[PDB]
Amino acid sequence: DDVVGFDDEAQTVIDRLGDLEVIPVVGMPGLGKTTLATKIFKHPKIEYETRLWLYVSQSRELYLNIISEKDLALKVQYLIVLDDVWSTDAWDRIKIAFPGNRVLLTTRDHRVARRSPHDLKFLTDEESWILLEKRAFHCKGLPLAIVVIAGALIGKSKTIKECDKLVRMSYDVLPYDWKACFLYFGTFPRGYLIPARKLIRLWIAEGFISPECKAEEYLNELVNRNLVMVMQRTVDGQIKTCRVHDMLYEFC
Ligand SMILES: Nc1ncnc2c1ncn2[C@@H]1O[C@H](COP(=O)(O)OP(=O)(O)O)[C@@H](O)[C@H]1O
Repeated sequence: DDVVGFDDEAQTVIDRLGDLEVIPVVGMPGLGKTTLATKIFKHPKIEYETRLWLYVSQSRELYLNIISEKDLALKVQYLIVLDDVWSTDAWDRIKIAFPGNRVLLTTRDHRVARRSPHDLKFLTDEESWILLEKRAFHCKGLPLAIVVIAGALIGKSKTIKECDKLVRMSYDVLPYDWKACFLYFGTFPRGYLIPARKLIRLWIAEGFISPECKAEEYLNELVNRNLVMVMQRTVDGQIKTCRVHDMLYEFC
């Protein structure tokens, strides 16, 4: 629950939630579409809608994850979130899954206009100050830009720094041992969900070096530097599934 400025923005999409609606959330990458959907998915809706997350991307086999296309269209038979849809043809074939039920949609494409698209707002100058203050201590409205800005120097003046170059600005302050592990996310598909334990054994074999213990600390710091997003946690090993943002992936 570390989200700012989306209290009034989520309610607007909640009032949107007459048998099956689309509800598309349009916005440039890094604006907070996945973050807003998480706030909406976990908003007090126990008495309203069940509730499962289905992450797709630019990549039919995701039907079975809770419990041959004919078998994939019969046993699928509420509110379910679609994380990232890239084209109209991707939704025009997956929609025949399970027809007061709704489906939440977030995407970066305005061409996916299916029924008025709710364009996500930008953080104001005051709400951006709150996000930067809490993400550094604990610029133009883009939350990803505010997130990438990692305070490596805590001096009396930080005016020396007043989206690729912002990633480079946090990339230049990374130690040499962390650069090879951060760029290794380019060897995986765009938006790939990498298991943390598997990624650690891959870093050891690649020569990025007890070794499995400090490799987690390399992953913890990259998350602390706000460069790697943790998707799933647990109680046996904490960080379970992680991924890198699509804008940070273009840099890798
Ligand atoms: N309202 C917000 N408050 C705090 N952090 C945010 C907010 N919106 C986005 N972020 C941060 O930006 C990063 C990437 O945003 P993301 O949800 O991927 O946007 P999109 O879904 O539009 O690509 C996330 O790690 C998240 O922490």
